[PDB]
Amino acid sequence: DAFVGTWKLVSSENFDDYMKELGVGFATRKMGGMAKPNCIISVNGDVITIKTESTLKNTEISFILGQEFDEVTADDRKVKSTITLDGGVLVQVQKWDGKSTTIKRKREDDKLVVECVMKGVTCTRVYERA
Ligand SMILES: CSc1cnc(SCc2n[nH]c3cccc(OCc4ccccc4)c23)nc1O
Repeated sequence: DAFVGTWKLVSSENFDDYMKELGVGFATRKMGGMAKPNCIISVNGDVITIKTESTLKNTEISFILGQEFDEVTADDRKVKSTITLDGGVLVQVQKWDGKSTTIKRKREDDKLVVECVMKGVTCTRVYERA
């Protein structure tokens, strides 16, 4: 849809602080901070697929809006995820151990803007079309 495409990371703010707030250890934060991922978003009927690709790590999720699914995150958390579309924004919540984090993906001008929140920490990652 508005989101379908191949997106390349072009800026990031506060991603280390966000990872730290999630309890990610140094080695994984180091590799994650240095990563320059592509994000490939596709849709087929009810099912949306989001691939995140980088030199040192690839991940993928596929989901139906509103239907909770199990996910293993890049930092190896075992979470329950739900994604919904609200006002043109894909809103993802991950829940694990009584905690939650939100990841909001929006389209703004030429950008795919991703806002990641854990407690008081807010990270913004910006992608542009490949
Ligand atoms: C949600 S938004 C988002 C998510 N992940 C990435 S790159 C992940 C990655 N690529 N290579 C990597 C190599 C090592 C570690 C990585 O991640 C760690 C991480 C990701 C997320 C939460 C906590 C820890 C990576 N870009 C984004 O924009």
